[PDB]
Amino acid sequence: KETAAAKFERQHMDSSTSAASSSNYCNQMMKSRNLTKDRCKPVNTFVHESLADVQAVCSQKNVACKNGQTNCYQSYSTMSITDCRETGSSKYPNCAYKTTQANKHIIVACEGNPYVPVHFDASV
Ligand SMILES: [Cl-]
Ligand SMILES: [Cl-]
Ligand SMILES: [Cl-]
Repeated sequence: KETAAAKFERQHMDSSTSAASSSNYCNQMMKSRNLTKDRCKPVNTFVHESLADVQAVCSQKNVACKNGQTNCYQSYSTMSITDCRETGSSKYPNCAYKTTQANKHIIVACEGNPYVPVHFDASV
């Protein structure tokens, strides 16, 4: 039901904050974006830039995706991001996440018309 583009926005966009300020940021966002519903999503990255800046990456540096596909693009500049990763003590449904704030380049897979981000590959 959800389109691939809408799923990318829901799972990775957080333009309301400029950076994760507390170590509780991941637990609250993974829950409110509904990523801990049927299970604890193990890893998830949130980008704190406007949707227009993230969408613009689809017209930046064309690179290979880890999967070998070639519709991945690397942002020319670094972006504010938050890495959310389950801790060794996380147990559905008591999902526990480690919050790691950083500033790096993002790599995303783009598709469609319009040509927008549909998958978050990695950050460098
Ligand atoms: Cl859409
Ligand atoms: Cl939802
Ligand atoms: Cl991710």
